Amino acid sequence: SMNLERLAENTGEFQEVVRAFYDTLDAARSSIRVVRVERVSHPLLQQQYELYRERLLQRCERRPVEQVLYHGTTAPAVPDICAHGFNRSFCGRNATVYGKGVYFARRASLSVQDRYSPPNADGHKAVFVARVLTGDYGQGRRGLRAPPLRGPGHVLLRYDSAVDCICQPSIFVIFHDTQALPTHLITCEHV
Ligand SMILES: C[C@]1(c2nc3cccc(C(N)=O)c3[nH]2)CCCN1
Repeated sequence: SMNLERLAENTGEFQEVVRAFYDTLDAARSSIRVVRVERVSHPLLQQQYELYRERLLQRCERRPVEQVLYHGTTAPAVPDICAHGFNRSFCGRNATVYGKGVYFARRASLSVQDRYSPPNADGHKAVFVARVLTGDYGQGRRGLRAPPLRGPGHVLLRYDSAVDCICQPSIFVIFHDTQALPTHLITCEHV
């Protein structure tokens, strides 16, 4: 099993991944076309992620502890994410407004913007689909190196993730190597 393989279009899995992507494209639904879908395989990261998930299901209060989220990226960054997973140390110096972590969107309409998934010379855009252990979340801010502090009224000292808004979150920020698993890569383009 190779790290990146084309997903056959005669499968229920292909139809389900494409339907969830279109369901959260909002105003961009009629201007985006799917070119192909690929399955990501990283056996060591998947096994380490599943152990973290089991621990969170036993400890965490909020349900669900896991969410399916989107991550737009550049064409040259694709092989490194497939081979090693997501890495907060490569966040860069620009626009880390909710901390030095890896950023995920609840809605495909955010990650499909050219500022997050810029097209290559052939017009193709890269958007990963990932299983993310969001658990209990707190407010994100610039300079965070780990999730924010819980404060008084809690035994645990830090949250599991950071967000843009604590009431209706649209962006989640992750600060641990085994807390997000890339499962699919959607290649898309402007109609
Ligand atoms: C600009 C930055 C980023 N912010 C995002 C907010 C929502 C979605 C994504 C995404 N990639 O789909 C974001 N990426 C932060 C540090 C380097 N990437």
